[PDB]
Amino acid sequence: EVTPIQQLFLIKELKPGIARIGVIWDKNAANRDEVLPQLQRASAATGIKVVVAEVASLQEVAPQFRTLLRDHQVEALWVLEESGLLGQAAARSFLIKNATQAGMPVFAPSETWLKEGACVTWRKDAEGIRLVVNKAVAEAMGITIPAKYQDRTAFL
Repeated sequence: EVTPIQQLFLIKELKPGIARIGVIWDKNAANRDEVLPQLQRASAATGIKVVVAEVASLQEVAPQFRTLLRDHQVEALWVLEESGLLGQAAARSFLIKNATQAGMPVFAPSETWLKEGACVTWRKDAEGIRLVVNKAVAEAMGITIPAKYQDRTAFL
């Protein structure tokens, strides 16, 4: 319900100064032909370079994440859905840990990720976007809340 471009405009204010972000995308997720071109338009619009690494299985997760970190030097990890591989505990745990140990915040699709270490997720209420924040991790990672959302932010 929060579109990819709305999400990346939020990320721009949550981690101000970010210039490069990494997306881990499940090759078996629905809507690749919509989402993936939308990420590239979101990148041009926001000024944040978006690099996508696609994965189909758990053995692809670690090599693809290392490509995002060493070949592209991304500053955050962004996960857009969790219907399949990215809803498994092993993949979730691996991505949060290796992101955090690289100094990268994780922007995540559900509160399950927050319960395990991810920083921010989002929902769309009748009064628009509302943020859900892992207070402990977000304070350590220097996450900042845009003024418009100060009153629309819940802590886990």
